[PDB]
Amino acid sequence: AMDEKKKRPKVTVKVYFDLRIGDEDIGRVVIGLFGKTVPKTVDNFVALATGEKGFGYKDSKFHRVIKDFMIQGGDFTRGDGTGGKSIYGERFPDENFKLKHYGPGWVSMANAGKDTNGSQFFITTVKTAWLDGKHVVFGKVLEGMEVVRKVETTKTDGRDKPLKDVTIADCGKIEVEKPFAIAKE
Ligand SMILES: [Zn+2]
Ligand SMILES: [Zn+2]
Repeated sequence: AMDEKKKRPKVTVKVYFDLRIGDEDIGRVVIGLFGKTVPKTVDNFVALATGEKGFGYKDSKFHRVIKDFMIQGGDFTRGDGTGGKSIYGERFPDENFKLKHYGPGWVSMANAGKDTNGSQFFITTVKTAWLDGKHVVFGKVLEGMEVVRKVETTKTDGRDKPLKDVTIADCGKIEVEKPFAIAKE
């Protein structure tokens, strides 16, 4: 079907992450970001990817990995899940819950309850509907889902911490010439 009448979010900007497991380069993940739907949340993530406020994601780790669920990172202050901050302060409100965790590859803010978004985020590896309405969804992996799956399946300990550090070796912003809609899947 052409799906003329299905409602869809638009990718307005992209971020790339070049990832490593231990000292091995494993490839690039490119995330499309929904800047018309959740501008405040996207602007935070993009600024943290560029490092332009003097802090950000470069060389931070994915400190919590759960196979058949998600990979979580973004704690660039403590690297353990206790830290991170947004460009608006330590915490900012949930912007909206317009988007859901529709399937593998959706990118969403980690939190410790209502209105506690900072810098930590996760990339789902399955549909995670139980987080809908609780975590703010703001992007989707468009390239490099296979690289996400390498992280997803890395050996972890009983606290879900990778045995070898999984790091964002490089990251930044990629401009999108013309915003484009994607399926809610
Ligand atoms: Zn080596
Ligand atoms: Zn939660």
